[PDB]
Amino acid sequence: PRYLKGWLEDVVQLSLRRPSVRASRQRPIISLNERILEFNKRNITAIIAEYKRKDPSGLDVERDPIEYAKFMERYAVGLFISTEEKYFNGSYETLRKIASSVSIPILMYDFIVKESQIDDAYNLGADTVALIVKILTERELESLLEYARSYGMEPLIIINDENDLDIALRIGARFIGIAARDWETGEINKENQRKLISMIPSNVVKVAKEGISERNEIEELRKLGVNAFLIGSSLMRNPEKIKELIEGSLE
Repeated sequence: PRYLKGWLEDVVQLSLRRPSVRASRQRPIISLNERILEFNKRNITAIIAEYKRKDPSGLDVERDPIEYAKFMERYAVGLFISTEEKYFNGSYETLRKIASSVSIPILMYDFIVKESQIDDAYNLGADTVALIVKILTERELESLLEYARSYGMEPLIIINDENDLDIALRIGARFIGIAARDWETGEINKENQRKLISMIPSNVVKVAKEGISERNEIEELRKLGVNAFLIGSSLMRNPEKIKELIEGSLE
């Protein structure tokens, strides 16, 4: 991994030691990026809903994850399931049970630093994974991306600054997440997020992460080329907020 400090250094070391699984996959691989493009063509707003028990920038929520996932099948273009143990309070078993219960695309969100974690994603039923430019060297990124593609997955490559965006394009990313949140401070900068979005080629499937809360914002970002929208904590607390984001409101 790259030179790191603080919590990211900690989580990378934890992830290096994550035990692999021998679960067996019992669903096909269905493309999240392709379903996003389908929604775009159908003029249906594409929201990727997150399941996460905890986020370092949020409070813990203890809800039934299966009940949540099945609700989101009605609305979401896919699910983003957080499996990191220490900071996201996650579990491989939660991913496995949700995957066993739904038919929409699932991204396993964790700090992927070794090939066995991609094996884990496949074996547990996730359709794809995220790779994080902040923590992986160019060489690791390219290797893990190639490895994931060998399973037939298309990873979401997550960036939050210009140099990391260049690296994402350099390594051959086709599916990019533009995060508004700073990894170190937790601060949100939407001006930066939009600047990055404006620099991405049209043929890349683009997902905005963080800072999305209103239909108006979503439509603004669609016009700027964003294809889909990751929305997590807001929905973890009030799932029905997704209705207005997709359908508009009477209110």
